[PDB]
Amino acid sequence: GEFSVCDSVSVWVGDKTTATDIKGKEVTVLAEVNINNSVFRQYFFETKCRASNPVESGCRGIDSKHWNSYCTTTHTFVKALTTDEKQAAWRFIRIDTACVCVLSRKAT
Amino acid sequence: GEFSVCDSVSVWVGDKTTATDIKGKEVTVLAEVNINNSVFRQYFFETKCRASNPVESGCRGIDSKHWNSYCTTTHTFVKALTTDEKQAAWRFIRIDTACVCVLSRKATR
Amino acid sequence: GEFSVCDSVSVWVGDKTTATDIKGKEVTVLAEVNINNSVFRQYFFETKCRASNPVESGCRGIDSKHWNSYCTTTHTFVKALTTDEKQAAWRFIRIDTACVCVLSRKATR
Ligand SMILES: [Zn+2]
Ligand SMILES: [Zn+2]
Ligand SMILES: [Zn+2]
Repeated sequence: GEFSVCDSVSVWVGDKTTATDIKGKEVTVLAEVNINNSVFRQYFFETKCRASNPVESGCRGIDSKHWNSYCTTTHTFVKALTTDEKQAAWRFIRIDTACVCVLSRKAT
Repeated sequence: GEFSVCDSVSVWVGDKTTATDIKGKEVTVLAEVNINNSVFRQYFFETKCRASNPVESGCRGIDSKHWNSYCTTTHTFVKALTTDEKQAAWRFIRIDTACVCVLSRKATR
Repeated sequence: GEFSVCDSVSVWVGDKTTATDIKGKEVTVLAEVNINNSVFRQYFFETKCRASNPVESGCRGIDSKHWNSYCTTTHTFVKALTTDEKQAAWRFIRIDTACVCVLSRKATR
């Protein structure tokens, strides 16, 4: 929980129902997964940005004489039991994992 | 079927009188060009945005949830016979060259 | 704070030897130039796309969920001293002047 150029929020979500697979196709996330005749909930640990601009100028801490910046969220891939309505399988879906600052050089 | 994100208008300009050079000074563009014992008339081909908001939200196709946008004219430098009050002199001057889309991030997510 | 839809790169070219003119014909650009007892080299300020797909999706900021897009270079015309093998004449040649984002619709869901 270190002071950063971008403010984030993390939480455990055990009810995700909708998602984007690795191929970028939307899919539905099965609520109960059954392993070896044992059924479990699918959990994800997600981290979102609090705002795209923690501060007026963009990300906090930036040398704003020379850059433009903003906070955005990034992804990791986790296997999940999903369905796209055609075939039910395990796919890798995106899960937001961080809020990083992207930069752009100020145009002079 | 391909749209452009911004719209522009081209135009052959023979009636320019004033300009901003490369150093950033206001300068006047002379009308005819004399040099090597001959007289021409200065023409510049220019292109610029028809409008700033082709669509309501700004540029076309933009993801409006995340972005704010609008069209703007971009410059190129061109050589031209000019005079600051002082003396005639070729200078590179700045002219409208294109119309492009420019993003601005909406403050939240 | 402004971000751009397409990334361009600008430079100065001092060794152009050939180009396509306003009529679309392949011509020769004179390297040097003597006008009113002086000698100079022809310089042209050019702008191009750093890339066609700045971002994965194509242009930056687009709504790829519904659109296809890419970056592309557009041209201008500029007066230059040239030669069509025989004739030494000023002519407007074609130059890269910018990087714009082009659109294509997509039949979605
Ligand atoms: Zn203008
Ligand atoms: Zn202008
Ligand atoms: Zn080109």
